[PDB]
Amino acid sequence: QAPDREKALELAMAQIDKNFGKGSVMRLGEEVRQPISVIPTGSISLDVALGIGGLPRGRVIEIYGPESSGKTTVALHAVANAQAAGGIAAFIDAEHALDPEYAKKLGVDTDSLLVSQPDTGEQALEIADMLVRSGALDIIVIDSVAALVPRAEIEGEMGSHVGLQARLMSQALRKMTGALNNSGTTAIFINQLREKIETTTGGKALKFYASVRLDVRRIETLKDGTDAVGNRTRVKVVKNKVSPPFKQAEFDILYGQGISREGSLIDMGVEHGFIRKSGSWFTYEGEQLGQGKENARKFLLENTDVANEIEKKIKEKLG
Repeated sequence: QAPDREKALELAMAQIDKNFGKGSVMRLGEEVRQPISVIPTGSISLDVALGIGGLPRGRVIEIYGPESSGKTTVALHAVANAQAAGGIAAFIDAEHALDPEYAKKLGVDTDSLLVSQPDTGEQALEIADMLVRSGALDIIVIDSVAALVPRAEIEGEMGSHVGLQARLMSQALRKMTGALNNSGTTAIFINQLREKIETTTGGKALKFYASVRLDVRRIETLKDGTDAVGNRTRVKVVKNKVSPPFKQAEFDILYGQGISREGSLIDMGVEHGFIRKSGSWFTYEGEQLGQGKENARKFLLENTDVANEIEKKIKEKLG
């Protein structure tokens, strides 16, 4: 028909959102929505890529990717912010491999950070559930969906049987997915890659209960002239029930320092022209920044004023 077509796709599409909620049907192209809620991943890049400006609070988040790629650094950052704004974070640890030292250099108030170390993965989700039911937490993160062996396996007895990881998880995901929505506490899960670049670990559930899934994967070993300053991380938002999916952004995770704010201002500041590069010479309207990416950061690092002007500006150019 003559926008009769468009007019009942709209009717159709509309009821879908009604019947199954909003994220059900989207156009890779619309700008839709904007909650005054959202935790900043700490990368204007990743944020603008998430559409809403950060990890959507209330919904559940899964960050997966190969070892030594970023995941934690992100979540640790994600925690750091939601914390810097009055909220308290709880870290359910089953990988026994955290480093307050790093976390702190990122922004985390470890001191006020709740750390838990379950014995069985079945007890870990309970502690992450009742903890989230008090409605005191803002951001909560289970480190390693893959490290939640069931009370069984860790004991031998009960069962060469099996559906337990993916069960012990679905059990708690459905149960916990509910509260998160009510409580408004965003939950992060660091998952893995057993090879990958896999298909679940016990996933199936998390793959569906999750409202945003990030495919963190290290792309290039950042050179520092000397030997190394960090890494170039690429993140593919492969599922985004809150804004459109399939976007992606990159950032620099400098060793012992974390995701670089300044560095991301450059990248954006140029891909959005607010910063003209004159051939290794990055210049901000008139006055030049510096001579060399890290030369330009150095500058943005010590000059909050301008740097913010760009951050502010880059945001103004999008929202």
